[PDB]
Amino acid sequence: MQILLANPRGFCAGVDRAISIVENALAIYGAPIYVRHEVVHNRYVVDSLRERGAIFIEQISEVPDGAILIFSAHGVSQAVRNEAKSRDLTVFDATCPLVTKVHMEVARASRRGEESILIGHAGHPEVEGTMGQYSNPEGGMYLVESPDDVWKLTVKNEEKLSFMTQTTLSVDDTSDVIDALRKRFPKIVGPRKDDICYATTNRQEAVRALAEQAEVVLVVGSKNSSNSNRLAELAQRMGKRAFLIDDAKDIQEEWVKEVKCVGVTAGASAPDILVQNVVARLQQLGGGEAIPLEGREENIVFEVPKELRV
Ligand code: F3S
Repeated sequence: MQILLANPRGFCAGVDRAISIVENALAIYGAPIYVRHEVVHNRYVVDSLRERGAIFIEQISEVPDGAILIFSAHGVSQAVRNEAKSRDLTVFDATCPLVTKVHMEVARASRRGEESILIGHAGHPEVEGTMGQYSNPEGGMYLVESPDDVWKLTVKNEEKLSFMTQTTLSVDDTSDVIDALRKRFPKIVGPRKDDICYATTNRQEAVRALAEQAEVVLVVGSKNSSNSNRLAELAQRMGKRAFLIDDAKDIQEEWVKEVKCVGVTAGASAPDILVQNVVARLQQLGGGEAIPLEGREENIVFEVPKELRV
């Protein structure tokens, strides 16, 4: 049984930075370091930081005066950001720069009183944070998940309209939404394509390459990780058996079956130890040596703020 590894896979530049922000704050200030919601959507990473002294909280309310507070990679709304400002807290922001980039566009639209439409998934923290950059009653900020949502939408002035996207969306699905948007609203302004990040685009291209080769695809990642669910869905959609798994324990022999070729990838918040565990398990189920697939170069690094360098 052949074992293929997708490339690129696993940590993105934003996840690397967010984790180093927490790890360095712990090294500099000692435990506890308070983090608002999971720093990234991976339970292995979150468990490991919590063991080292990070306390993951829900509400700024729960953080005592004088503490160190960290915002997650997904970003926060202005309301949350202003609440922390009003408190006696030291805050470091681990929001990925490629999310902040979207936040800045939503803010510009807001000051102009022009309506904006965000393509994303309701309930996701990144969406709460991006929608929460808009604050002008004369304009409006609307969320759209699907092409139908686009045809349902009523807008005050379709001559002054723009859109933005969540970073971790299906590129193909998002294209379908954007098509509807530009047909339904011909004067809508946007990016050339979308706000889907390099890491998502690349990971979905790598899993498509993987899935054309493999009968079964295991994607390493947690259930609340949007980008990891998009990986599994992409492979599933090409008619392959895909499974989102947190670790090697989750692998069921029935999946490995009489499969001639199994592929493994990882979402942007999953550590590579976990894919190595998965390979070790697959080899004990008759897998051979792991063959890495060739991939697009990634060369982007985002640095920790200077106060947190170690
Ligand atoms: S928006 Fe940023 S945090 Fe990772 S998944 Fe994309 S590089």
